[PDB]
Amino acid sequence: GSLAWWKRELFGGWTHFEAVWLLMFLGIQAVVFVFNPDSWLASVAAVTGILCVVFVGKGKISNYLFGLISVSLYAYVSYTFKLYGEMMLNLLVYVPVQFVGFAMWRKHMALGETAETEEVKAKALTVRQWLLVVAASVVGTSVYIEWLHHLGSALPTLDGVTVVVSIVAQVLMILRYREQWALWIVVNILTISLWAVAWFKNGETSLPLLLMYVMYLCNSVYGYINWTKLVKRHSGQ
Amino acid sequence: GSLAWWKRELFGGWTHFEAVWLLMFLGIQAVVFVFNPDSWLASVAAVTGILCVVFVGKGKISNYLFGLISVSLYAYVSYTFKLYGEMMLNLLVYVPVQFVGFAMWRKHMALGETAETEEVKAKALTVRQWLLVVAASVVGTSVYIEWLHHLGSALPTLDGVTVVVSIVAQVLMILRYREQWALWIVVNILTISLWAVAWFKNGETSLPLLLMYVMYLCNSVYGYINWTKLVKRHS
Amino acid sequence: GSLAWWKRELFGGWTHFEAVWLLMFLGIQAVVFVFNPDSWLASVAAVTGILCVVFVGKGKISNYLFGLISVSLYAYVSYTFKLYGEMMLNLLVYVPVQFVGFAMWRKHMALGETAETEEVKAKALTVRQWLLVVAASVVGTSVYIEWLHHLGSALPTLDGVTVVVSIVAQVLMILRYREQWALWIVVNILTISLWAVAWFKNGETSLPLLLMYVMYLCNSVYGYINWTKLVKRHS
Ligand SMILES: CCCCCCCCO[C@@H]1O[C@H](CO)[C@@H](O)[C@H](O)[C@H]1O
Ligand SMILES: CCCCCCCCO[C@@H]1O[C@H](CO)[C@@H](O)[C@H](O)[C@H]1O
Ligand SMILES: CCCCCCCCO[C@@H]1O[C@H](CO)[C@@H](O)[C@H](O)[C@H]1O
Ligand SMILES: CCCCCCCCO[C@@H]1O[C@H](CO)[C@@H](O)[C@H](O)[C@H]1O
Ligand SMILES: NC(=O)c1ccc[n+]([C@@H]2O[C@H](CO)[C@@H](O)[C@H]2O)c1
Ligand SMILES: NC(=O)c1ccc[n+]([C@@H]2O[C@H](CO)[C@@H](O)[C@H]2O)c1
Ligand SMILES: NC(=O)c1ccc[n+]([C@@H]2O[C@H](CO)[C@@H](O)[C@H]2O)c1
Repeated sequence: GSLAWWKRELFGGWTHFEAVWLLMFLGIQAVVFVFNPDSWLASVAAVTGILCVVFVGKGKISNYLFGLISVSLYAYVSYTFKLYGEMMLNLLVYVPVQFVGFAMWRKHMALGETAETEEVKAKALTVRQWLLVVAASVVGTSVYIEWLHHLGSALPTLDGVTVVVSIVAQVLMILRYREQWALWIVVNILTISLWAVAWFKNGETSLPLLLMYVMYLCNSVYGYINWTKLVKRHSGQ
Repeated sequence: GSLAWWKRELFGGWTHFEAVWLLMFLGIQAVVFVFNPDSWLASVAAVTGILCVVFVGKGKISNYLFGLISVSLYAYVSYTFKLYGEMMLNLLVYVPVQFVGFAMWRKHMALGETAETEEVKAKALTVRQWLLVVAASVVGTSVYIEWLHHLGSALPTLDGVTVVVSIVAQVLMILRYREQWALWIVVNILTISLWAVAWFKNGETSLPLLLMYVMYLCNSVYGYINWTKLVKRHS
Repeated sequence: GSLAWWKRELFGGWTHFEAVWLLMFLGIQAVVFVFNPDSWLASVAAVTGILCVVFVGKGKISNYLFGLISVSLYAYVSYTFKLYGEMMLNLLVYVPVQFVGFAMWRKHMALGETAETEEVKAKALTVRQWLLVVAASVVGTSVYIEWLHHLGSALPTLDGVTVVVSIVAQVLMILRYREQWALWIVVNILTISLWAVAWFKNGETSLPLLLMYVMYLCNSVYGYINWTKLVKRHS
């Protein structure tokens, strides 16, 4: 709510290193758009979105507002490019979940060593707990094939794979589990390919968002690292 | 062969991390198959094989069975995709090698930290030796070019280079040298490229084996890391 | 300089790791060359240039002559493959800078822990400063869109960004800032997109320079790390 609050969330408790990379990420994004003012949409979709995931990596709650903008726009822009896997995913799943996420995260916040901001309390699945979730996804793959037969189905397999994985990832994330980042690393190497092949069928893609997914991949390694530090801050000792 | 053994070898002394990844790798391989049951053959070549390399990372000697399955199936699958460089690599090189490797590793297994299972004893090349190993690889390339002049060759360079690099890594790996992992990281980047071209000449590549190799690269870093730990543990 | 001094410069104060990845970076380049004596030009461009950037990484000064050879041959070669953003960047901007650079670094050398070689004294920007430098990059982009407008521009958006970013990185290098390597990590990822599209239009690319930029990416990460050590040694 508070501007004083907004000041904390946005500027509070970044390391130098986190600051450098975020600023450079917005820079490359600014510089790509000061070349292509025409696709202003996808460039907004990157800037809000780079901020979304960098904030998740930090465990900041105000990621969700950014996410809400970002996934919506992206949903449109991924349609205008005939990436149908990404379009139904962002619109139907990510857009409601932004609020759902804000709900359940909101309940589980905490200070962090500078106390200049609030970080979510991160949890760690066990191997057993994990082996279930992996199976869950393979089960619900057959369920994502049954569904979506309706209206026929026009999902190439790979456009398809990146979609199960993305839902499972999103689900661990709202649930505050560190293992989400292992999944995010796979959804990011996959979506980069999606926008890279899209540049051949038909011979086209959008640079702000293909570039966005490269910055996503980097950050998703940061996320895994930082979320580990986070899981310890709230554990056995 | 002991059953109690295969229990240790297969499930013993994994970190939460290694576990969390090796499972997520197999899951993604599975989700891929629940989409295209059509070529299980490749999906199996991927599943057996992720395990191969994940097990070499660990210094686990049972890596060799998984490899034997993996490389043979792989040799076939790359043959159906006109990657004739790779199919001959697996067939003439890797398939006999699982055996030679198993031979030499077995004499140099050690306990490892939890005593829950055993690891190969890793060694480190020196800068001198490594320079020599690398020098060999260029000298040895003119030999791989003279050979294969015979029986003809549309040896595209990319396919060709990765075949030389792969042979040298394999030799170091059987010989239990850490530095294989450096070479592995490069053969993985090269081979990701082979399957990335295979879908322009022409239009069709295998997904499980494209994915397999992305995962191979991830793991080849863990490999490097983990073998440095192995070198410390055993001298 | 002396023959005693050149022994220190080229062989002085390498970690076993840096040494292994260096000799191998050169090995893999040599091999792509034993396959295609066809254009050694790109190969010499690759070899010096790997040496250039590993040398920048180590904070060594004779990176500069290597850079000089590298950026020339390359600037030419990036012309013969019709990559015009890259050719103008290397010739007009880099060849001057190799000189400016040697001038400036020369003032700020220091020894470093083994007392073998001379490392440059690394500094770091603050977040405040970093904010300017990035915002500067944004202004200077529309200002480089003015400049280029005269006599037209066959500048794809991609090529255009990678020239902006590459200059800003090179300004940071000459001024001796650790933060250069974040930029380089982006230009190296961008320049592999460039030589990847160059393959498609028109149906052509050079392996030694596509490899070299993959080896650049690896080394640009090592760069960031070692320059962090390097800032710490010098307050
Ligand atoms: C969208 C806003 C995020 C961009 C990066 C902002 C980084 C602010 O950096 C700030 O610098 C100060 C040190 O001088 C520290 O006290 C703060 O903890 C730190 O957050
Ligand atoms: C081919 C075998 C694939 C499965 C490997 C992951 C299985 C988990 O592995 C095991 O989990 C236990 C958790 O209590 C640990 O105590 C064991 O040391 C560990 O090896
Ligand atoms: C991209 C590949 C990542 C490899 C990083 C693994 C760490 C290997 O680095 C190792 O560090 C040791 C001391 O710590 C040294 O004794 C070894 O010479 C060196 O190879
Ligand atoms: C670019 C010219 C050669 C590449 C670097 C060669 C690496 C040599 O590295 C050297 O190896 C010796 C180990 O015996 C050490 O004594 C030296 O301190 C070390 O710097
Ligand atoms: N790196 C990622 O893909 C990532 C990481 C953390 C959270 N998310 C969420 O997914 C969507 C973007 O892909 C957003 O809704 C994020 O909240 C993505
Ligand atoms: N990551 C790799 O590419 C890798 C790692 C370790 C061993 N290998 C060998 O290649 C075959 C597996 O496909 C086997 O022979 C491995 O010994 C490859
Ligand atoms: N890895 C890089 O991109 C890098 C790092 C440090 C310096 N440089 C300079 O760019 C050119 C190399 O192609 C040379 O001028 C380098 O000095 C590049």
